Amino acid sequence: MKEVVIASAVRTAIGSYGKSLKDVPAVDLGATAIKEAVKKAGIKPEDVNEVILGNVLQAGLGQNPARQASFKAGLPVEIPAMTINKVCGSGLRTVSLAAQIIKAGDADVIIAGGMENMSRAPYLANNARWGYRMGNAKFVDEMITDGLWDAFNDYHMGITAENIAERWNISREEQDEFALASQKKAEEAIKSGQFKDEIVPVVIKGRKGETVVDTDEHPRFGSTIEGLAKLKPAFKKDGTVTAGNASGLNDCAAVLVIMSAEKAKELGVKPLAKIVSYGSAGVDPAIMGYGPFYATKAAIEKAGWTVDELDLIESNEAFAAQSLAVAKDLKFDMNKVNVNGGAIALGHPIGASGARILVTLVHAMQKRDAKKGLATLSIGGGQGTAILLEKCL
Amino acid sequence: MKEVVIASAVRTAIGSYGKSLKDVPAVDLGATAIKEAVKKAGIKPEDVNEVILGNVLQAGLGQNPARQASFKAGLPVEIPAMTINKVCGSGLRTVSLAAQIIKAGDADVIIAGGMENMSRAPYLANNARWGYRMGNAKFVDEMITDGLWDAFNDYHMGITAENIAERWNISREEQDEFALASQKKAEEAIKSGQFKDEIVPVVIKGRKGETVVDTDEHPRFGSTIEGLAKLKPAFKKDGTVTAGNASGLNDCAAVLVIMSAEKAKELGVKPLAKIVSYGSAGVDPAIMGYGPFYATKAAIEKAGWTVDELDLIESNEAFAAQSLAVAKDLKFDMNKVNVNGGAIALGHPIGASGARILVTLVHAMQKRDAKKGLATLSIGGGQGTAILLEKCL
Repeated sequence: MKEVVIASAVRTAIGSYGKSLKDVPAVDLGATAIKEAVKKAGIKPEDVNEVILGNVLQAGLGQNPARQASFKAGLPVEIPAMTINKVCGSGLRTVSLAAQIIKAGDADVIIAGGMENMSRAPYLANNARWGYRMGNAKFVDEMITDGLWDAFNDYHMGITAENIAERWNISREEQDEFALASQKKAEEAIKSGQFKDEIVPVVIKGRKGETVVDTDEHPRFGSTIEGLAKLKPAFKKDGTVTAGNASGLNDCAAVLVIMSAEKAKELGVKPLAKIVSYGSAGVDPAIMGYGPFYATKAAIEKAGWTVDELDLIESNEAFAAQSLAVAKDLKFDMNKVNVNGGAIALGHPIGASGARILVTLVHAMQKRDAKKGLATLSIGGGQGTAILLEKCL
Repeated sequence: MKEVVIASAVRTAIGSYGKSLKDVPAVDLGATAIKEAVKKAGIKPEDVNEVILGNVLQAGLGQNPARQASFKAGLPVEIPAMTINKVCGSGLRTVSLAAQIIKAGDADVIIAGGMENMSRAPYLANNARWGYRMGNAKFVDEMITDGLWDAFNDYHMGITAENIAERWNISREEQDEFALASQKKAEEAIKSGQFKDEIVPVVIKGRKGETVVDTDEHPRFGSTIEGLAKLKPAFKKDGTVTAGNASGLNDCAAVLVIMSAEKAKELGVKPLAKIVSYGSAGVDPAIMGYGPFYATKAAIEKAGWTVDELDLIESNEAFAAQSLAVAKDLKFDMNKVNVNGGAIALGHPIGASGARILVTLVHAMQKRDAKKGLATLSIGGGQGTAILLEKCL
């Protein structure tokens, strides 16, 4: 059926929790990204058929956050929009959903991606409507409940990472080493300009004037192995997962224009990459960090490739323990993986994260002249999503 | 392109706000409906390839509510699931998304539909995370914010209904006469058993015994025109929209098994209807209730049909004002519209509503032997979505 291409790929900088982007709602991050993605694609906003955006922490954001980003971007009100929640997978799944809708014959141009502002998540009173009646209750952190807590096992995602570390014997030192390598690669990438083509600046209009945020602030420049080794376990006693070898709580939007190859040609667009195949898979929730293994194999099976064939891989770093397990099992050449750093350094804005690694992948492919790329990531609740790209000449 | 069929269509009863389903989470409503939809389709849980469910009031429901419903229904962990938010359209749009994925070649059997428990929606504190510092603040009703408030114009959905009453010159009396006829049709339908096939019971098992809910709670039997005429306006001074000519706040889940025709044949399934075509469209948010006009026209054009060819129509009754505007402009034969009553009587459980009308439409097409059917509904934020069905021989 129809061939599907990426026309443009843009993201905001990734803000740290409570920091640079704390005053910028997710839908405004999304709007910023959508407007620049349409500009970079060289198409008219009236060319767009649908908007499909990932967002996990929807609480109190108002009706249909994807529609709000679309409106705030200046897209025509006649364009339909919907918000997707697949937890960590959400922003990458909207890209394969776009490809599906285009393959189905129903659209030619779709805005896809994700947006999250974890800094802005509310607290909840679940029984305020009809009453608590008597006794103390929980004032619930919505970011943890909706984003970070396994709904079946009643523990944090971090415990799923410990579960993998324990089953696979991925040691603290192996996790810390992996974290250090991610940090060094992010520092090198930031300072050498690797992210300039993909980052749209966010212009913040405060009281005392305008501020511009255009750089990823989560990396820890000058990280050392001894500094990593001093940290304490974050999730259990004598555990292996720490704040230094797990990603953060972060804010970002990442948006792509997805088109049929035929429409792209008709509109004079020069695509960045072809979407060759994709997949999604479920796993036991207790080992969610493993979901990429099954999503990636299904997708590769469709592509007719092998892992050795891949020139660049983005495999998300929610936790070193999970990235290492997926890497061992799929036998990745680690030199081709997260070549500009990964989420331990860069951050993990949940609803945007999978879109964010895809933006990073397609730019890196364009700059290094790589042919075959893979983007894949784990999903809270025990899933995975993967997309395979082939560069356009 | 693969043909796509509805294998089964099941819903819970529609509960009134704070009443019969107040103690049943949306995901448990969803799991009840999934389990019965799978049974009715005559398939096995392992035949399901993906779960895609609408849910609007996601706040504090935990990671990926669709995934939770799937797991609770006894579907395998390996199955991917995602939660869709298109406000009122959510539960209908997952069905057309299911069709699109099957058409794209990526699945044969998908659980679709929606779930909502408005009674259970939390209250929010938006600045509890970093602090209020000083001064009173808003304790935010999440049901209103995320479900019922226009994000662009900063007023209730009820004001958009008033806007349509004014611009289409639809009187208070016209709205009331419409409401009364819905109430009468619902009463007659309920008492003659029209919904008995489609409704799956919900068993509420507390500490001390069990209660069965299997009937729609919201209808006001013995409604009168004088009873309606006396009501106060709900949304503005001297308004035309009231509690009597607007739908309610309600709890429900509605689920369909969606399959390719070839898979249904292989598995021995006797499908209820073919999905012929579908459409989504945007409109000014200020008149969101007109959304179905454009969505319906798109879907009819794509099907190669006409409005006059339709045998049964489900056009959602979010407000009489909007239902009447849509019916006038599409020139519906009103004896074919909402023949078992509509949402003014039955309720509007936002995330499920779209799926609920489709369930009602397919059962009514079976019972009345009607060949061509339309389901369509308005969407807060200025959208509409529609699906066209053709009965299976």
